[PDB]
Amino acid sequence: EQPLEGYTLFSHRSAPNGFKVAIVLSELGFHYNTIFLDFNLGEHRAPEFVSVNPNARVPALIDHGMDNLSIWESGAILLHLVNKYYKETGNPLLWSDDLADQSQINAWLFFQTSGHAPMIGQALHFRYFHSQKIASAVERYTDEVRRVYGVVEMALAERREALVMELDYPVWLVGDKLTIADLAFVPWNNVVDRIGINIKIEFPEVYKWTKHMMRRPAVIKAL
Amino acid sequence: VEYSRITKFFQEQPLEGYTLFSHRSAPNGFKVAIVLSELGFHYNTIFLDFNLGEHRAPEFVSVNPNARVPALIDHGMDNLSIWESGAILLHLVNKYYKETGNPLLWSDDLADQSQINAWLFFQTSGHAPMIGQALHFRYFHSQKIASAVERYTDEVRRVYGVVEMALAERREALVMELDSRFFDYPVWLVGDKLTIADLAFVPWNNVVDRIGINIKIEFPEVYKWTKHMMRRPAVIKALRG
Ligand SMILES: N[C@@H](CCC(=O)N[C@@H](CS)C(=O)NCC(=O)O)C(=O)O
Repeated sequence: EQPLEGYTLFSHRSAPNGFKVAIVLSELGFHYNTIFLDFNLGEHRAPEFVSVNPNARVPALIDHGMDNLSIWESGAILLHLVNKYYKETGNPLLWSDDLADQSQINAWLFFQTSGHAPMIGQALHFRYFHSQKIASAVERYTDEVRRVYGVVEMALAERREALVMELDYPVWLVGDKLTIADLAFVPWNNVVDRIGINIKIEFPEVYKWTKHMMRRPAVIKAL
Repeated sequence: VEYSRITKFFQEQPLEGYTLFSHRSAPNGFKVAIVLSELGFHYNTIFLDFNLGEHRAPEFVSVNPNARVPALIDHGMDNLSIWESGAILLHLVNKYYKETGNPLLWSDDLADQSQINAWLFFQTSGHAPMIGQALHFRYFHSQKIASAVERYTDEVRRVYGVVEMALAERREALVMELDSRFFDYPVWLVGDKLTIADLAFVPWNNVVDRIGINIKIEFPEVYKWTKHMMRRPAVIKALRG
């Protein structure tokens, strides 16, 4: 009894990557169900779900309208959603119709899913869940996460500079418009204080940037 | 620190073509070269000397903020600059497609592009990073942490199991599709054709021995999969160049 249209999102109550898909889905006006799996009971490893996501992790998204197509990596899901919306509307919302812009959005998106999220996750593990407490390991990742934020900080700082040379405004990573590249960081920005990173104090531009995204109803509507 | 050489480059950039900033010991650097080669895109490679801090060159950091390799400059597109191996592959297959109409190593169907993307993000997010951490604690950390090594080594084997399970399922599909003597026919991750999804793993598959993983014995399907790709000329030329 699978739906004819719409979407179903598998996630976790604590998953920042799961929230990343919820935000995009709501921002694009797509209709969706949300099934939160309970890891403790190994629902993310049960056959029926590995059939959906071979990697057995959330998020995962079933595009009912597309014959129950399963897209499983959070980054792949975003690319699917913005591609789907552009194709249906002709409007590259949170995306771009220009190939050069697309390459940039993807650059920041891969940077986020591959160099920002994993590092924050390793920082969280060694600090709260490792079988042993090792500071060198915790420091390795908190340091790397700070380097990453320094990268986005420097980027936004230059977008700011450019804007100012154009005599209080929001600045974005690509094409001076909100995109999945910017939204990909939101769920994680909101949790790094758990590893001792105070964005407000340490990364001013990132603080503004993230403040602008948290004030969006579509980002609140699902958080 | 001396990057005068890198600064000179950004003063005189070719009309068109591609310049690739890589490093001889960077698997993702070669992932790009492979695809670049498979698509017939002519490119020159500059191996950044991190020891000399060339990656700190203002002209390089401008083109690529994360100051890490690989990074590709598309001189034909006003010297556009893509800085993530995953974003570089997508740019290449897309550019190739609109220029020829033949989605080589790609797909023209949205559903297939999504499946390819899944495996691509997976390799860049769950594959490469975990192998990186495994190598780090095994050989480069300031101290020895056995548990940290076991953790990432366990994860690298887990992610390989996923690819193995996936390739095994594709195998059975093709077997019970005309039948066995078809136990060594080439199998691919999506659409029964080689795509950037399969190619993304090869440079790294050759590195996992350093962390004690033996693909040929522990992951048979992954082994056949790697060998088929390894015998392609474009591949050989890339890993060799
Ligand atoms: N690269 C993946 C990461 C997926 C991921 O880390 N999922 C977590 C959510 S916190 C999960 O399922 N954790 C359960 C587990 O590790 O057992 C993506 O962005 O989709």
